[PDB]
Amino acid sequence: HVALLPSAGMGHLTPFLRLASLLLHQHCHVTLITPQPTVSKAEEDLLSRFLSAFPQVNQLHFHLPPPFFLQFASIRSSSHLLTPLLSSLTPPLSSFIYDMTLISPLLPIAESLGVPHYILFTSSATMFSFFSYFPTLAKSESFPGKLDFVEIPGVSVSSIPRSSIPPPLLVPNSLFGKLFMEDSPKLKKLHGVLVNTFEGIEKLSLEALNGGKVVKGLPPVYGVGPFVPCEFEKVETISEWLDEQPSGSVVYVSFGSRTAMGREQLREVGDGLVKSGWRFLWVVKDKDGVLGFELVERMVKEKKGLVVKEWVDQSEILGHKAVGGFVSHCGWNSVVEAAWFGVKILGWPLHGDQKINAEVVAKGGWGVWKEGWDWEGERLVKGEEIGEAIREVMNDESLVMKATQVKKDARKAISVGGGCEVALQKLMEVWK
Ligand SMILES: O=c1ccn([C@@H]2O[C@H](COP(=O)(O)OP(=O)(O)O[C@H]3O[C@H](CO)[C@H](O)[C@H](O)[C@H]3O)[C@@H](O)[C@H]2O)c(=O)[nH]1
Repeated sequence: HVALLPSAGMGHLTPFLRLASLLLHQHCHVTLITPQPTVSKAEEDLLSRFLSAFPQVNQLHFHLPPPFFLQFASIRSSSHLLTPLLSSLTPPLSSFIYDMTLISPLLPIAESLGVPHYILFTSSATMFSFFSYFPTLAKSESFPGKLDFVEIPGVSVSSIPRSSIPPPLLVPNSLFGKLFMEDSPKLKKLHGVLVNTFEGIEKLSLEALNGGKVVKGLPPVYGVGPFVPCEFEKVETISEWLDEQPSGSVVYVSFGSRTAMGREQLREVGDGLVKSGWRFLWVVKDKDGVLGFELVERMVKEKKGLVVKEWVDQSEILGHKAVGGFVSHCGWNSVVEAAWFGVKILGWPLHGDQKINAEVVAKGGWGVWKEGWDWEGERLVKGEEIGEAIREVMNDESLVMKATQVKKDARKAISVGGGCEVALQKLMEVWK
């Protein structure tokens, strides 16, 4: 009997439910905690579509008193409502896995239940190393004054520069600065950490965390990745356009679930897509007259472009043989999915941990990103730079060779060898 509690956003719910599908395939009784009302429609649509495919799971409504960052505040202030709900739960609980963003409000609740509690870090293991090493950084407070690099002993990245550090972590009066210094020291009071990653992309980061060379006192981390896409996530004009395209010729473009860019940069993106000369599938989120008539015509005249304003199935598009590239913000959910389908990534990091995640795939030899593009809103990337980066990555056949090997290691990390199978079964015996 396992208890799950994800945070808000599709970036947190998609990996959590993929973990539940793995636990259910290992024959578990999963009790999913659902903080209602849920934020986005795509979340509650993914829920009932997941609940329908698995009627055996026990959904537990977490009712909060009276958006993504707003539900953040109501849960951590009302986390004491869960320990009466989880104590009178039959069958008796055997474990509890929640999101890392909720490690502080749920640790007292988890310790009071007396069950082995864990966290599911939805980002990379390398970012988890930066998250764990951050309290050590702030105490040697030549920071952020003289700090030029962040050298974590033995991680998969060579050296994390100052440019790749999340900007709010360099400001002393920010939320994430306080959140990092408050959440990270509580990792030691845990039984373990699940991370959606496998040995084929973060071998050195996984071994450095378990080897005790990142920070002293960490619990064992478990690479239960890759979280392969499931069928309950699928809710058909897009697939019919990709079918009539040469394989490995479509450029998939997506920046996650929010895409909070500006109207200035969006014009250059679409302009850069047509200046590259490759057929593309652009996915944009508004939350409209931005596209140029000279570009809208060329998108239709050249028979190359697709632009959509809808929650597409990224797994099908990455799984389609026509898609050979991926312009990604390098959200770890998109990265692991891109690794599973062997689609080389063009890195365009925007906020937070996306510069570090982009270097993880860059060191792996199956991804290329430009340090000079910087964070979102810092400057304007011209369409020529975007057209050149796409031309550079698409012409680069060395990436698909490494991307293929990353696909092989991904398919090998779920089955007989399977660091996921090893980690999951190692957790089952502990939960006895
Ligand atoms: O049109 C779309 C857009 C997204 N997705 C899916 O929704 C998820 C999006 O997750 P990403 O990590 O790609 O994007 P987010 O912006 O949600 O990611 C954020 O939250 C993640 C979870 O914490 C990571 O931390 C990440 O670094 C951070 O940017 C993936 O399953 C992706 O395939 C779709 O199916 N269709």
